[PDB]
Amino acid sequence: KFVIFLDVKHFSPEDLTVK
Repeated sequence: KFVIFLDVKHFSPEDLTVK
């Protein structure tokens, strides 16, 4: 939630970020 657009790197298995 809150924010999930600001991402880095070109390879991150994480996508279910919600905290």
